[PDB]
Amino acid sequence: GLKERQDRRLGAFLGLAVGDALGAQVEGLPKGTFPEVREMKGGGPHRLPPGFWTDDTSQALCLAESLLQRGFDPKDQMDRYLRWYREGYATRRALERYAATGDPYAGDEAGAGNGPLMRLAPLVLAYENHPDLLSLARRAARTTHGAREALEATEVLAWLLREALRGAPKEALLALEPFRGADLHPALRRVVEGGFWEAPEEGPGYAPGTLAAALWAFARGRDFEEGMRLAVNLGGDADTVGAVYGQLAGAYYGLGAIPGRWLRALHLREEMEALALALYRMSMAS
Ligand SMILES: [Mg+2]
Ligand SMILES: [Mg+2]
Repeated sequence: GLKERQDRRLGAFLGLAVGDALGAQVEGLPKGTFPEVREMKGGGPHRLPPGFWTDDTSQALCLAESLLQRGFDPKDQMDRYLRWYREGYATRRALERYAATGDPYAGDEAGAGNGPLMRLAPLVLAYENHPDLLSLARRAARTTHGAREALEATEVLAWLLREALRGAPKEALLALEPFRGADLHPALRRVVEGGFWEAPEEGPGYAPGTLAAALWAFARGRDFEEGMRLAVNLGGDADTVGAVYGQLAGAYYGLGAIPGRWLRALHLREEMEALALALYRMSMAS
């Protein structure tokens, strides 16, 4: 029913933040050099309070607000990212490029990072049914990243989230059928063809690698919690691997499957729930 369906959208959005917050605790740490992370303790290189997240969730929130206030508007997305960037003390370059030229698609070919993946969920929640969803995802990535593999990885995640929200089984999600044999960057091609079945040696910042790490954690985890712990304990760019895993696993398992203690400790939990529901209602209208 309605509740079950809403649960998936709320799960994907909140899961993103939960993963960001948990992973942030061990960001930059080499795999296997620290005790297993299992709870929201805060910490990390930014000495975050428990349940607090990073730029991953910040951008996701900005994108969410942009979509709700004016549909798909990359210019407005960048106005918001820039406004958040300046109030704070590859992406910074994209923002300054936009500030100087007015070009909203300020990503360059050097941007192959995972930034476009960490903030994706909001777009799929609101434009789930749009026939050009994958194209909108590419445009959303292009605002800050322009490398072929980053754009394609974003399209793959957009597909994954849409299918997961629609109830597709784990086996179908991991099979990535529409991408099999597709003309993709070699690195991403290796991921789609099964590269993710092997455990990563660390949490990668490279888009294809981040996607592969999230897919691995999703494949091996039997529930949201188990998969999330697998993802963040890879260390490295754990906040982002955690955020990507969170989006996919959140849409798949639903909000009700995410540990209550993680959600209760999450900063701006209620504001995100409101945004997720607003975005979902938006996908059912116009
Ligand atoms: Mg981050
Ligand atoms: Mg990160």
